[PDB]
Amino acid sequence: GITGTWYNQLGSTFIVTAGADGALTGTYESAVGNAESRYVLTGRYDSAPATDGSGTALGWTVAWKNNYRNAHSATTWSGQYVGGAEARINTQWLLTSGTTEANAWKSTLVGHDTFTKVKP
Amino acid sequence: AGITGTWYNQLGSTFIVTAGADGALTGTYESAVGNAESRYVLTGRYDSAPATDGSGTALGWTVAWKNNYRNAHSATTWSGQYVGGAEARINTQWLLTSGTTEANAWKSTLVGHDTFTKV
Amino acid sequence: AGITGTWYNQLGSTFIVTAGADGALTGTYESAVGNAESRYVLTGRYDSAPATDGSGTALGWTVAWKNNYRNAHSATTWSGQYVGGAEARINTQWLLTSGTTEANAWKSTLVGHDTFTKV
Amino acid sequence: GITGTWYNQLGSTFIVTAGADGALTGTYESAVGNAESRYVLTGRYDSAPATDGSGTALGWTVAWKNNYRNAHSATTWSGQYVGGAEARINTQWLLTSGTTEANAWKSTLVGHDTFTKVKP
Ligand SMILES: COC(=O)c1ccc(-c2cccc(-c3ccc(C(=O)OC)cc3)c2NNC(=O)CCCC[C@@H]2SC[C@@H]3NC(=O)N[C@@H]32)cc1
Ligand SMILES: COC(=O)c1ccc(-c2cccc(-c3ccc(C(=O)OC)cc3)c2NNC(=O)CCCC[C@@H]2SC[C@@H]3NC(=O)N[C@@H]32)cc1
Repeated sequence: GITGTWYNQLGSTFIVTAGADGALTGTYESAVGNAESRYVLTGRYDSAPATDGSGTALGWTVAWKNNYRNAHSATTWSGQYVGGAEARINTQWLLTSGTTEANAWKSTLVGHDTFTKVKP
Repeated sequence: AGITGTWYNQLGSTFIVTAGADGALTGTYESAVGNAESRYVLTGRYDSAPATDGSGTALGWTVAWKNNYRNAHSATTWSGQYVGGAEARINTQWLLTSGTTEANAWKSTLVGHDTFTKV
Repeated sequence: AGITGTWYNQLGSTFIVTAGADGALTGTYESAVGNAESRYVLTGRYDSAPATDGSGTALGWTVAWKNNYRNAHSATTWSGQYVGGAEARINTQWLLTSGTTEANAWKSTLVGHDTFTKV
Repeated sequence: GITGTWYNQLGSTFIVTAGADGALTGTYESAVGNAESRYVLTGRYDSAPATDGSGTALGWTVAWKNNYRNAHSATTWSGQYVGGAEARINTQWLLTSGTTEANAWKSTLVGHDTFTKVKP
């Protein structure tokens, strides 16, 4: 299932609980792995996916503020979970920083992360 | 107080949100487009201690397009910033991912942009 | 004739383009923002036999941000559609990738949207 | 170098010439590999990249019309070339279809392709 501990290709750790009715809740950490590296996340997933072999759509957000650091920015990941022997979450993400209006054109980075349950 | 309220976008969609002191966003979304009807749950996060220079407040939220009436097997995330003042706005870009087979994964994700106006 | 001409976007940038019968786009771009000065070469492609229903004409182009004056070690692609008529527009989304090291590759690419008006 | 024959994870083939002053020109084909699968591409690249170990920025466009088929759509790839023993082009792409104004919200797909010179 979705619930568990996931790792992406940057060594970030994504610890998530999937609620019965579609909630995602947990913590997202950089590869450093200490308290300063950890941030709250919340999101949603399709809690009744199709039964035709399709993945399970989901998304979540981290705002990059914790008790140690604030980068004045937020990332959202949008993607799908694929179960089976080597479960995976395949995502694309948007990382928006707070900017002036003049700098808004360079406010948003885009990328892609793939998560598995294999600890590096 | 700034983020909390009712917002409409350029497509006529409805975003009702409460911003909590801990950085939480919670509310409901009604889409003007696509395989959707009635309200959907949303959840997200925002920077609860934004810069006090002249920059926006970063935020994001997710809707999974399942409620008690319909299920589109998909989810949208909006990533953007809130700009306060007399004419408050939230400027976003979004990613809408559908659950797909592996063979269709290459075309799972739509991208676009929405601007919300506070009402 | 429709696409061919001079276009400005919401940031004040200048897009001069010729659309060839074979689907080619060729021209020059002047950016209002970023590490850029004077004109840059652009090249792209468009659908030279678009639908004749009420839909836009798909197109895209690239600028590498190197000319004889400056080099930002980056390139933007715009992907979008042309809508003709008395008030012609090109509505685009864009990706701006910088050359990076491997360690910085995760933050190589900006995304946004530009609307162009024909003048 | 960039000039040569590349393949992505979908088995598409990207045959490109990189001109001295920044032009990219060539053909892009689906995994089917026949005439009907092939389309013209043009783009640009940084013809004087940094010398600090950074990749080479580039982009290109395909409009999905040839003498056989027309999908009324265009893809742009934006990314970077990384040289060395296993050269790679890492990209993100935007695929826009011509739509009515009412359907413009669902006009644009986003994804990512990685290219190598290894023929599947
Ligand atoms: C007023 O002060 C500031 O404005 C300020 C202060 C400190 C730092 C800072 C300094 C060093 C490192 C980070 C950092 C780097 C990476 C990660 C990370 O990947 O966490 C998962 C977290 C923090 C720093 N913060 N940067 C962030 O919080 C943004 C992290 C974005 C990570 C992105 S999300 C998409 C992609 N997927 C990942 O797993 N990671 C990347 C930035 C800004
Ligand atoms: C009036 O008629 C129409 O509107 C019409 C007619 C036929 C078809 C059609 C039918 C079957 C297959 C294709 C097709 C599929 C894939 C590829 C391909 O990947 O080529 C590289 C090309 C064509 C078909 N066309 N589709 C396209 O040309 C779009 C291909 C988009 C491929 C994307 S670019 C990003 C990503 N990276 C790749 O390498 N491939 C994918 C679509 C529309």
